[PDB]
Formats: sequence, structure tokens, C-alpha cells
Amino acid sequence: VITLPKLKYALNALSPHISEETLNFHYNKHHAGYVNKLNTLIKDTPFAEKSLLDIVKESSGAIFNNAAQIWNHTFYWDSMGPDCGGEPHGEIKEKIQEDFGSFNNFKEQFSNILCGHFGSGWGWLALNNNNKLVILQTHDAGNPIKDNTGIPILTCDIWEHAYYIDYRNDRASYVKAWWNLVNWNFANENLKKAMK
Amino acid sequence: VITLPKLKYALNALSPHISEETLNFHYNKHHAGYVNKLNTLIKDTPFAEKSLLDIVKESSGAIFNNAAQIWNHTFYWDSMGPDCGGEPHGEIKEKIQEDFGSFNNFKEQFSNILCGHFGSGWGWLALNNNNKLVILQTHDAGNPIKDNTGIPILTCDIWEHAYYIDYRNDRASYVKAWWNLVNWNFANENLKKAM
Ligand SMILES: [Fe+2]
Ligand SMILES: [Fe+2]
Repeated sequence: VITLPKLKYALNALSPHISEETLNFHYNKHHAGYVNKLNTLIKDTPFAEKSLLDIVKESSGAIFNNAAQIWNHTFYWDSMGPDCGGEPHGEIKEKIQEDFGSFNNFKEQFSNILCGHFGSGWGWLALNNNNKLVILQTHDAGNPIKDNTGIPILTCDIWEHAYYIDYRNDRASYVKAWWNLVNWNFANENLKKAMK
Repeated sequence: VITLPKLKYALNALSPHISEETLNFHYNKHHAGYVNKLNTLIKDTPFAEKSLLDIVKESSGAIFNNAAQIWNHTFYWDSMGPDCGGEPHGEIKEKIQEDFGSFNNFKEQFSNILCGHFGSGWGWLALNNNNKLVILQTHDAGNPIKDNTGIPILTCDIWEHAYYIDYRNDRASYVKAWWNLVNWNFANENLKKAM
């Protein structure tokens, strides 16, 4: 059976940028719900004994939706953390200078994409298939692995449940606050894997 | 310029099934926001002096998303009311019995579709070209007028902002509560025109 990976931090660790209440609902209700539902759906299928990522890559319909959401949510929690945020460091800092000119330029363009997305979905920093960092947006449970558009480096959830408790309709303030939480160590891990 | 149609009732009129705070944000931020955005988008375009429905049918992209959300939201508010809900009455009760066998069959089927819908969207009761009632679901700002899948009779918003303040992740409880609000008089008006 598929399980829900632990958070690498306490439920209140992202506060006040993302509240304990939000993490509680988003992780213990939404994310946990996708795991429970996927297990239900893949019993008696060719997917029952495959990795989550193999299910993401091979499935469609409700199985894909729940599988990709589990995967996207885990990537999102790992894309954040306490005493993170601020300026990038290490290789991802260099790669952002190369591909966007500056971190501030990347930040402005990412915020613009995240705020302009219509409906539920995800913003991504990804390494494209030309070894260049790009910003992608996906709808609903979509992600760049399934789309073959790139290797995920970081993600920000912009489904309304990610922010509605703390920010209501004001997604721009959620995005502004999310920059205090970005885990550049996870981005560097992903960059290295992506470039090998 | 396109304007925001007035609610037929006060912001507290649907409580406690949908809170006054919810209606405040949903109407005065989201719905009003679609109006403001559309107006900026259609300035100096051919859409500038056309009706909302014309824009809904003929547009694409961000103009469509905003136009269709304005129309969908108005249809949603008008699909509810205070001291409404419960068992259907008049022509729509008779039509639901005919097309779904009973109100409870319809209620349960519609609830399953509203609860089952992945992502942002809408549930619809519509009339098809054979004068049969059908249940439809659309994604994001989509609606049956745009799709030619039928004439709208009632709608329920299942975007998370519709319910998150009152119910958080519990969409099922929102849907259950919504049955206490259904405006069967509006359904009857719409059925009559549609037939
Ligand atoms: Fe989420
Ligand atoms: Fe809405």
C-alpha cells in the first residue's frame, strides 16, 4: 500500500507564512485523503504494486489525479521549511543568475505566473530538456514529469485550499509569503539529480 | 461597461448553510473581481460593446474565463435563496420524477457528481434538445451554453472558495447544506423558458 511521507518539520514550522491550521488541513486532510483514495482505486489493477512515480507516468483518470496529487504534495512540502527562504545558495543560485539574470527577476516572473493562473494548479521551477531553468504552470494534478516538459526543482501549490484560510482570495500575499519558506537545499538536490 | 448584477437577497440570507462571510468574499471579491478584470480586458476590443452572453460564446482565454465566471456566479446566486430548498415543487418536481424517477434519486446522483468533481468547477441541472433533464459538470469557468450540452436550469459552484471558509475540505457537507438553499422557483422559471 501507498503511504503518506512524513513532513520534515512540525505543523507550525511554516508559521506565520503558512499557518499550523493550513498545514493541518492541507497535509492531514487533503494530502492524506489522496493517499487513502489512491489505495482504494489501485486495488485489483496493474498499478497495485508499482511505485507512485510509475503510477503517475502510466495512469490516467482518477488514478492519475490522486497519484499525481500525492507526488505533487510531497514535492511541495519538501520545497519548503523552517529557517529557509531568502536568497538561493549553491548551484541553484548560479543557475538562476545564468537563466533569469537575477533571483529578483526569477521571483517577479514566478509570482506573475502563479498569480495569473486560472483555476486549481501548480507553479514549477523546472529544468527543461535544453538544460535551462524555466517556470511552468500546470492545471489540477498535472506535472512536468507526466508532460515530459522538464525535471521539477521546486513547486508552489496554488489550489485555493493552499491559502484560503490564511489569505482568502489574496493569492498574491500567499505567494509573497511563500518566498520566506523556499528550501534551496531541496532545489540543489533536484538540480544535481537533473543534471546527472 | 459590464456590471455586477445585484443579489436578490441579503448577504446573510443563506446562513448558516453558507455564511455571510462566504457570500461577502465570494460576491464582493471574486465575483466583483471577474467584472473588473473583464472590463479591463475587453476595452478597445470588438467585445467592448457586446453582451456578457455574446462574450461567453464568442471569446476564448482570459476574456472567456472572466466573462463565463460572471455569468456562472449570477446563475449560482439566483439558483439559491432564503426559505427555499427542501422538496421541489411545480413543474420541476414533476420533470425530475419523470427524468430521474424520484427527487431522492436525482438528489443523490447530483450530490455524487458535485462531490466527485476533481479541481475547480460547476455542477449543472440542464435541459437537453430532447426536453430531458440532464446532470452536467464543467471544469473551471466552463458552462453548458458554451458547450451546447443544454439549457441551464440550476448550478452549484464547487470551486473551493465557495465553501472553504465554512466547511474547509468537507465538500460533502457543503453540498448537503446547498440542498437547503436550492431555489425551485428559479428552476421553474428556467424550465418554462427552456421547453
Ligand atoms: Fe494542495
Ligand atoms: Fe465561485
